[PDB]
Amino acid sequence: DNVTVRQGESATLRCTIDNRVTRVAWLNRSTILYAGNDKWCLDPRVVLLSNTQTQYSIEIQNVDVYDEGPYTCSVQTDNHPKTSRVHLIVQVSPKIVEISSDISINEGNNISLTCIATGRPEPTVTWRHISPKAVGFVSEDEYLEIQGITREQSGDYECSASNDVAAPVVRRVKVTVNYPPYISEAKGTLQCEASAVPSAEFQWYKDDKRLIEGKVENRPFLSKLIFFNVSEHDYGNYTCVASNKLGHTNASIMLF
Amino acid sequence: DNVTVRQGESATLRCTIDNRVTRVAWLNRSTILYAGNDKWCLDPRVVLLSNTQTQYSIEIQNVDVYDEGPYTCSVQTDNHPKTSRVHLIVQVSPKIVEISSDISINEGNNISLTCIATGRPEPTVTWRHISPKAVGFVSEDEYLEIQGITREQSGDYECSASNDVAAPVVRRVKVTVNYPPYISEAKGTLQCEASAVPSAEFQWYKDDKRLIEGKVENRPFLSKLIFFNVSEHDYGNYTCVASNKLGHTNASIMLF
Ligand SMILES: *[C@@H]1O[C@H](CO)[C@@H](O[C@@H]2O[C@H](CO)[C@@H](O[C@@H]3O[C@H](CO)[C@@H](O)[C@H](O)[C@@H]3O)[C@H](O)[C@H]2NC(C)=O)[C@H](O)[C@H]1NC(C)=O
Ligand SMILES: *[C@@H]1O[C@H](CO)[C@@H](O[C@@H]2O[C@H](CO)[C@@H](O[C@@H]3O[C@H](CO)[C@@H](O)[C@H](O)[C@@H]3O)[C@H](O)[C@H]2NC(C)=O)[C@H](O)[C@H]1NC(C)=O
Ligand SMILES: [Cl-]
Ligand SMILES: [Cl-]
Ligand SMILES: [Cl-]
Ligand SMILES: [Cl-]
Ligand SMILES: [Cl-]
Ligand SMILES: [Cl-]
Ligand SMILES: [Cl-]
Ligand SMILES: [Cl-]
Ligand SMILES: [Cl-]
Ligand SMILES: [Cl-]
Ligand SMILES: [Cl-]
Ligand SMILES: [Cl-]
Ligand SMILES: [Cl-]
Ligand SMILES: [Cl-]
Ligand SMILES: [Cl-]
Ligand SMILES: [Cl-]
Repeated sequence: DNVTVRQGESATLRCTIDNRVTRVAWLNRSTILYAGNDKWCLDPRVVLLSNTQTQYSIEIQNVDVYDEGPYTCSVQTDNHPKTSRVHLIVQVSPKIVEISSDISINEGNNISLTCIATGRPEPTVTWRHISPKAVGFVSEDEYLEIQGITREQSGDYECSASNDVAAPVVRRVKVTVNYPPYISEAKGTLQCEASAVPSAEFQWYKDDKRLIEGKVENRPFLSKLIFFNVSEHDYGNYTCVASNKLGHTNASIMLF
Repeated sequence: DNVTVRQGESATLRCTIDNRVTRVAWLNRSTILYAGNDKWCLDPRVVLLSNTQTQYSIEIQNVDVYDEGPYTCSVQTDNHPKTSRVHLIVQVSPKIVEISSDISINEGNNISLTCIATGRPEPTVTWRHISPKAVGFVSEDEYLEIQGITREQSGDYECSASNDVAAPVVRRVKVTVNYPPYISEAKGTLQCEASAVPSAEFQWYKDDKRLIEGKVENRPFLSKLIFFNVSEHDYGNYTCVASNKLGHTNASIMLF
């Protein structure tokens, strides 16, 4: 009375008959598939497997989703019309179709992500935070909304669509939270270290001079000011400056 | 005067001579490699490439690290002994040999991880936290030590050894920070949700009954108590209990 296949597989529909039966046919909601051994429908996927005195069965190959529905087996038995039906159920692997693109905001702003997934049954969609601190799910919905976002809430967020039709599927969104720089380290060959998003752009100063080379070894988070010791103007109070889209800060360093 | 090869490659040592030269030889710190065309050493890796009036060169195949050192070319020129030397330098890809195994402590305890890496030059070793909040490195040393560890400090820590000899190499340690459960959600079919490390073990109660089935749908972080509505003893004050190695907590839930 129920038969379930996955999209693309073949569905075999069976009907039990006996020696009281004089006519038999399969129908797809008034579209004749088979009347006896005669194929009425033009659907090339539909074939006949058996027509004995006990069983009358067909097969729908390469099953689609439109095929889902009731299929009717009509007979003429003892001059009594009789009807037996089967319900073809079609399943589809879950898939994420449209998911919010990568996003970059400033600390304190809001976000709203959407993960649109399809499948049969309609899939369960959940969001998860890719972070060591995370436990369970951030959202058990097709939506994820965060207000007053903080640096610790940045990182990847993973959508996951599931309906037990074979594998569950995922697809990630990267959330970047921007914030002005702050100094991580500063001491005196001579280096300072700053953390920022976007990455810090470093610039050194001495008595407000920019100190152009020939008259620095930089990283996205670290800047070294290197020079030979015990030399001309070997004075302290160098100022490390970390610049960024959202602001700037600094710290002064001595030598001896 | 200097020649550098990677371990396993071949090192070609050259010497420039002229028509004043009457003798010539290559030596490995008093071990004769070649005297003219005569191979004295038994090392099968050492071959002769040229012996013209202008150049005298050999080749050390499948170079090892013990081979590193000075190699001497002796000659007899104008009856004057002359000596020219070359320094073979051997490089080795960086490798992490021993790294602290995975570790699991309680929130507030200490850890100390060590990453022992080898290579030529002796590699630069750094630690990095695999977390969205991380910027730069946790430690620029072969050691990483954390006291009063917190949940947000858990997760993977990556060692990275580098010396620019081809690829840098990494190898991770997983730090798990245990903490007693706390309730994330509780409301009323009827479910509660708790976060813990190790994962929470759930148990429901009603007027101190344990409510054995036949007389619950559980997850490592979530527990559902399911039953038909509008029925016998359809009362509230169900108590969700989250148990763990390190403690336990609970919360009560109503129905209507
Ligand atoms: C059982 O009967 C139903 C209805 O009598 C059959 O359904 C029809 O199947 C076709 C193809 O499988 C569907 O067609 C297409 O239309 C869409 C636009 O809607 C178009 O984008 C496609 O390219 C294609 O042309 C049609 O919509 C669908 N109709 C209904 C009402 O579901 C079904 O195929 C029959 N089963 C078997 C096994 O023959
Ligand atoms: C240039 O001369 C030096 C020294 O005269 C040669 O060094 C020696 O090389 C051998 C093999 O390359 C080394 O041997 C081994 O000993 C270790 C234990 O230390 C053992 O575990 C190994 O299985 C192997 O038996 C030896 O230690 C090393 N000696 C020194 C002082 O470095 C070098 O090979 C010469 N170069 C060429 C190209 O012939
Ligand atoms: Cl997908
Ligand atoms: Cl922005
Ligand atoms: Cl993960
Ligand atoms: Cl992805
Ligand atoms: Cl960030
Ligand atoms: Cl910091
Ligand atoms: Cl950065
Ligand atoms: Cl910037
Ligand atoms: Cl390695
Ligand atoms: Cl423990
Ligand atoms: Cl990473
Ligand atoms: Cl690893
Ligand atoms: Cl943890
Ligand atoms: Cl929480
Ligand atoms: Cl858990
Ligand atoms: Cl436990």
